[PDB]
Amino acid sequence: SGFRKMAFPSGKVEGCMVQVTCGTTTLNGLWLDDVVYCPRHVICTSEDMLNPNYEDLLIRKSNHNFLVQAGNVQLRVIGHSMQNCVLKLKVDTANPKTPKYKFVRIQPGQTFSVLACYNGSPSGVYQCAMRPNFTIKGSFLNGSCGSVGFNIDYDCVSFCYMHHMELPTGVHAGTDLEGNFYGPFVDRQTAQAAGTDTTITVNVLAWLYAAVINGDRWFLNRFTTTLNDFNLVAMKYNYEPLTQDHVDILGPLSAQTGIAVLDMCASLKELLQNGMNGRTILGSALLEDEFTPFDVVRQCS
Amino acid sequence: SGFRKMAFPSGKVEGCMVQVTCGTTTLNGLWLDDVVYCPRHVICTSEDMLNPNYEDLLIRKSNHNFLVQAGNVQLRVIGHSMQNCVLKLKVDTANPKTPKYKFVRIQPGQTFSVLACYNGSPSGVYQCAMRPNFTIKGSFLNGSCGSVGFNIDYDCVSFCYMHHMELPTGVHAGTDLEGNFYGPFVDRQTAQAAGTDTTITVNVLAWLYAAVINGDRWFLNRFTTTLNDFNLVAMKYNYEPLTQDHVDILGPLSAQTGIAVLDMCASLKELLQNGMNGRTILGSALLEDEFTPFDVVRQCSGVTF
Ligand SMILES: O=C(C[C@@]1(C(=O)Nc2cncc3ccccc23)CCOc2ccc(Cl)cc21)N1CCCC[C@@H]1c1cn[nH]c1
Repeated sequence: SGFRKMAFPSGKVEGCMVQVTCGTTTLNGLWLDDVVYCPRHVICTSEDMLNPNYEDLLIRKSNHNFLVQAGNVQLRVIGHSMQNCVLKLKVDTANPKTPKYKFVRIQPGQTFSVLACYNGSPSGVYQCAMRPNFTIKGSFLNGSCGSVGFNIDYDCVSFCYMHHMELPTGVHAGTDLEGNFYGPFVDRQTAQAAGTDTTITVNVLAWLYAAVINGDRWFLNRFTTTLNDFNLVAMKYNYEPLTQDHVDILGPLSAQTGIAVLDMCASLKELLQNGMNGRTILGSALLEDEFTPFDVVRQCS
Repeated sequence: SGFRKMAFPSGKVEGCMVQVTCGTTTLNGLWLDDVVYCPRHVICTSEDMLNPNYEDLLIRKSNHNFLVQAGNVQLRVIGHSMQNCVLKLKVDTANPKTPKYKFVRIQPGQTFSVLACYNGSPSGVYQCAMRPNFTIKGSFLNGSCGSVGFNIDYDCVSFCYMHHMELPTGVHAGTDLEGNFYGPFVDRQTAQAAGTDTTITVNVLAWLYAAVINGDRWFLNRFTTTLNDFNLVAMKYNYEPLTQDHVDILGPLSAQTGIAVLDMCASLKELLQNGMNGRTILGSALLEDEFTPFDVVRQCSGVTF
């Protein structure tokens, strides 16, 4: 019993964190085999940030301009290339702590753990989701750029996010490990704003099923709904449309609890209408949307 | 910007998790140097959990009854001893991944990271607090016993908790690494219930300061209160008494935000008697009490490990 927001053990990722310095800029790098991946804006100054020509800035750099530090050991950079918004620094030593890994691009609603680092030193681990507006509600300070998001499934680390910027509303934007940004963001200090955020409906439903598995049934009702009627109501609360894929994905939890997805949708409609009336669901007074259907199955039966 | 419930990086602890099997019971062990620490109830079966003379049950056991597994390598047990509710299994091999560590006993309100494991395999890390009723609101399933709680200070892992059991209300109970239970709990099959819980007041105040540092000021007011008037209010709402030590501990956050501790207490007093009025603080509709004053400083400054 118990339901917590849980991050993956960060050990496999900690052994990959390095410090990357270029001039006055110091951020984090991910050292996998003989390559260190980091945000390409490590070559920029604060003035360059408005309209940087990264290819023009990178052509003016040589290997010895990039100082890479793995603990108290400086790594020698023997090459450099840019792949989208990520700089790939070829180093002379392969990381002996390199885990089994892969680079995966996630979709909004998906969750992952963040290992927040400063100066190539991991300082904390937390769990979060890719918001439908492609931002993450992270916890990042100056120097955290290059911190990575990941999932671990049977000894394999799936790297899905690299932190690049903080938007004016306090939310964070970044890329997959191939340097492709999530969302309409650019690595420029130009006027960028996160689009209106929405609640990840499939995740709230998964979390309501986790509440039922943990013995919380107070919010259930005798009603059902059509998928269309659910979405007409959901849209008015800034909830993401529930697709037939979401309904299919919730199938196993529906079978485990004996509550049809469209019956669980009717409970959600009612919760949106009524609020919680001073009650909590899994210790929460708000509807939690940062646990996917797969996280629920993982953590509780 | 951003405020998350954050755990310490678990790497130094992951390199210590082992699987301990004795008879039908499988749980987790903490391998530090040549000793594996685990709950003493691993010797327990059907009649062992009911009327348990743990020294009498342990004296029967031979070293080879305890199967210890560190990854795909079986460790040979060369000795065994009990210290309170923890079994100490002397192994032949010293763990080469043993970090700099110490065993510390924490006080209620203090927070720590828990590396939840199943079969000596770490599966998740979460942050939590020792409740004033000595329970933890953790997330554990069968096989999680022996999972440990810890803090990191520089390069030193301070082991503070070892999971032993789940109470009927879904909360968890365990010991420090010397086998001494937190709270009035015993490690056996008996009617045990967590006492009525209270809110960790100093932690809610720290979290209100973290909200101010993150630009949330809607709950602030022009008012102040005396420590006694706040404590009369806090006692009514099942909040732990705020001591002068708590007020002193909140001093740095008070100096950073310009809000006196008793000034922030008046804000908390109003939140208790009037609620949040449909508003949230740091994305929360409830007053959060699982961030200590130190956690707030560490996260709203950027300390690394
Ligand atoms: O601070 C940036 C990147 C930046 C950004 O957003 N950073 C931050 C990230 N996360 C959390 C933060 C919290 C507080 C302040 C800054 C934060 C600045 C704002 O404008 C942009 C715009 C786009 C991009 Cl991709 C990046 C940034 N620096 C970049 C140029 C050199 C100095 C410097 C830096 C030094 N070490 N690492 C980076």
